[PDB]
Amino acid sequence: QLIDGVWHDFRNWLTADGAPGPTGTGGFIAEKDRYHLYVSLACPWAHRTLIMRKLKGLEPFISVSVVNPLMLENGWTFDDSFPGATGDTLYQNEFLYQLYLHADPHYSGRVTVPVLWDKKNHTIVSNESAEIIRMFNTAFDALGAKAGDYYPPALQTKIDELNGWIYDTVNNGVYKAGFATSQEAYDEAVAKVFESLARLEQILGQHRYLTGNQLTEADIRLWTTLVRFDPVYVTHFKCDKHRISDYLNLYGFLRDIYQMPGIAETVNFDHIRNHYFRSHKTINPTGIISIGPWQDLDEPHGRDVRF
Amino acid sequence: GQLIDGVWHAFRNWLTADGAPGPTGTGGFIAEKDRYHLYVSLACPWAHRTLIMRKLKGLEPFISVSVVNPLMLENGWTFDDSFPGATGDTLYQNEFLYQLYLHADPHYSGRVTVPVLWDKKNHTIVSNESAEIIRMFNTAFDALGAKAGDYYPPALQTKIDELNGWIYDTVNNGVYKAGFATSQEAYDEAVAKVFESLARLEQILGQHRYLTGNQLTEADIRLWTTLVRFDPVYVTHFKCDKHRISDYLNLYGFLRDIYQMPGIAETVNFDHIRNHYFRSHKTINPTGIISIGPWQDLDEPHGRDVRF
Ligand SMILES: N[C@@H](CCC(=O)N[C@@H](CS)C(=O)NCC(=O)O)C(=O)O
Ligand SMILES: N[C@@H](CCC(=O)N[C@@H](CS)C(=O)NCC(=O)O)C(=O)O
Repeated sequence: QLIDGVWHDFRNWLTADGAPGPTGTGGFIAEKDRYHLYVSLACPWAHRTLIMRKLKGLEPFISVSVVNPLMLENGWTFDDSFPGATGDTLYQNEFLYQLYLHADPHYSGRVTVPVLWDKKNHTIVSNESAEIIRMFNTAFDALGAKAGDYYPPALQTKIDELNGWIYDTVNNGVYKAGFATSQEAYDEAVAKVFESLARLEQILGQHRYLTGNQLTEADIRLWTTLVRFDPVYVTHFKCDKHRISDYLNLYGFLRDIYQMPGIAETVNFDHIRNHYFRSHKTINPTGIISIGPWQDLDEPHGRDVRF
Repeated sequence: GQLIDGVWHAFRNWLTADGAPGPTGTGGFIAEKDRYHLYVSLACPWAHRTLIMRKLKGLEPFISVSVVNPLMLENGWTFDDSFPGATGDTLYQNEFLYQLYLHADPHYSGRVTVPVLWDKKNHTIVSNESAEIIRMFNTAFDALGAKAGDYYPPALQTKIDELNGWIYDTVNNGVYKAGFATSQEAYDEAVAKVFESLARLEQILGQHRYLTGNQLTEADIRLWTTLVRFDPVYVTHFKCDKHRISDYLNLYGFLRDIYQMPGIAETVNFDHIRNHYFRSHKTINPTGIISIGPWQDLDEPHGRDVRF
């Protein structure tokens, strides 16, 4: 935590014309060589932002820094000793909270990934992943982004509806199971996880993706939890009733997005498993990383022909 | 913890058909009714072997049982009886299992373990080595009406010993070595050996019904007590999570085959087992939360009685 500007223990919109979005300030016009993502490869929220960058072909426009997977007493850090942890490749800060202080040195609240950072004004555009992926969706189209709209008007209300119960019962739902303070809270969170997986399995037996045969952001947001579920949540958070590999549709959906060009390289299981097992000392005091459930995400899925 | 000079912070006699000594300890523990008692936890795979052998060999009329409480906390095993199927000390109403050890030796130094084979006549411990208790049970009551059955018959002894040796090292104890590992390197080497032994067992149990052939032996029993705990506990709690027993055709068939033999299911209590491991092992599982647990159904028919 950061309390009135020191360490104990941002809702602007990037926009095609530079007009402010529906919250925050304006002056964040889309353009090359200006904007930067600070992420962990471990964090499913930050991961959404990396997936949207690959699908929208934003590599030439958005540079990236990867914080160390080990999130200790200092929160996220720029220690660069772990492969694919890059350091702060902008200012070579040492701690993520530094970028936050630089933007607002009386800042009160959490120091989270991802952060969308403006290299021109040295400040933070956003640290809301749900909104960063909406920017990436359209803000660079005129500049040459790849075609695709992952939040198109006709699906927005279905999308928002999905995002709401997936966030609560699945994205966040695993954390509620894993960090439950009591048996009773654990039972209730984990039951909800699995009751939602069952509902998802049925949806994904009707068509390719959650809303039908188009890929949307609701898919992406589900997917970054799914891809972490067998390697971490099953054992580490004790969501162990079934593995994603036991569901015909969820596992096919897992593999279908995994195998989209560019997506696999966004997935670093070393960061993922080191982060969760070694960082959560209140649930895993030993810091031992489990060998982890067997799976093979490269096996053909057939969901492209089936649907 | 453990007992040091009689203070809370090794028994190797043999019960025999004629009261002669076994290869260790002293003599005088002749088989007979109303003399011998087991103290067990329903959670403990080593204590479970002695419950299974008691059923297979029909020893209920000879051996009475107390079940300690599944929660092993600051006092070691206790006779708190607030848990269903925990019985208290149905002989002396002690408080703690360690009191039984102190009675046998009032300045005892060592661990206080289940199972204990206890002699009601002389108020002492016959044995607290499960591997030897099952061999006593196997033959010592045979002239008194034990059901026919030899689970360590002369012709199979070398094969059974060779199996027990690696099974014990890499699977019965191997899951403990993984779950209690102190470093990543030691966890890695232990969990690797668990799954390597499971792959080899899966190949064995694809050739015939049981480990040595078509006959059940004590090597099967000893394996089985670890297998029956593997999906409910070891997979998550000890991080032995690469594969579940339910993913292996032959191990899962063999797990169900023994489960479904008359008398065996009543020896299995998943409440004790899950409560014991998740709730007692604070160094591994500080919160004491019991995971919902990997899905399985041990009642499904197995086919192994005809397949081979
Ligand atoms: N709403 C934020 C959530 C991001 C978030 O919660 N990130 C976690 C990663 S799991 C984090 O950086 N936590 C650091 C902390 O809380 O100290 C988003 O959507 O981006
Ligand atoms: N070799 C003994 C060991 C039995 C054993 O280690 N039992 C564990 C039960 S899982 C125990 O009572 N542990 C208590 C302790 O070590 O403090 C046997 O085969 O019976």
